Amino acid sequence: GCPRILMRCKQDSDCLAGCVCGPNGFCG
Repeated sequence: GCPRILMRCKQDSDCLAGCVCGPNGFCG
């Protein structure tokens, strides 16, 4: 799902919704 690192962001668009990005270029 959203957290746990395998949706690798610059932008949350990188991810499945109910997810916002930030960290070491990951979501949730």
